[PDB]
Amino acid sequence: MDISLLKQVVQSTNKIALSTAVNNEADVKIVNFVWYEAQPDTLYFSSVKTSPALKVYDQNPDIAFITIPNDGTAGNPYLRAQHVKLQRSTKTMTDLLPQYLETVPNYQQVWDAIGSTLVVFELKLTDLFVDAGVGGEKQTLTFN
Amino acid sequence: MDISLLKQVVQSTNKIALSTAVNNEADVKIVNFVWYEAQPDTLYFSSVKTSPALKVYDQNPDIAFITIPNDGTAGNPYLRAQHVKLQRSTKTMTDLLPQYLETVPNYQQVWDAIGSTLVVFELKLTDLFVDAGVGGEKQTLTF
Repeated sequence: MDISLLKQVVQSTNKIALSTAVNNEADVKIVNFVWYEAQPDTLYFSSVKTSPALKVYDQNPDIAFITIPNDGTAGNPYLRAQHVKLQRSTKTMTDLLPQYLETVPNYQQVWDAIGSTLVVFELKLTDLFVDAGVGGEKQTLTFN
Repeated sequence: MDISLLKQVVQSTNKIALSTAVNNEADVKIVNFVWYEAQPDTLYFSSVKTSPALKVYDQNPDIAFITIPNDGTAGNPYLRAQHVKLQRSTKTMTDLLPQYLETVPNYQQVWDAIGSTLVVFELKLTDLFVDAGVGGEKQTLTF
């Protein structure tokens, strides 16, 4: 399946508003994420193992998200999804760290401070809306 | 109530990640909002009338939001609220348009395209967390 538009948009964001509805309580948090073209249906993020958040996340709820463009990126591009499966990943932060360092400003100091306490989660997509923004195209993708 | 910190933070954002919970299902979308000193417990936003979002809003969802700073804003300020009440407004978009034009780049062209179809909603606050950013004050306002 042709993920070129997804690739166009994901290049200019490194964070999502990640929302939950466990026990019918709305919550939204902004977290950084990383993404790899070989596994295009998956976004990865990490949380501190003592955080109240990681506590909702470990119930493996279905979640919604929307990306936020990097500072300096005009045009309003974004990705948006609901019914996203959420679970702990087999990837570790050691696996993901190069991509974090490449894409998330000042992440080295975060890793150095709290890295050993981070747990990796993955977000598995079914349907995804993709909008390249001003001058660009829009589509939906559905992953198997 | 001293709303000075609120006034300060609210100047550097024009949008929220608006999160809903209905039937244990999550959704989130980023929408523009406007805010007035005279009615400090309320954020206003608008949605075309035929949007499926309205079907969600009609189910009295639980609502949470966080603001997103304007491009170029120093220090990651934000407002954050949970258990927010949504209701239809008696305000129209024509009442709100001045503030939209002041604060939302290029909104005139959105208005010119689809303005007559917009419906105004009010987000009514109980507690609001206000974080002025790095080196800045944090507080919770209770309305």
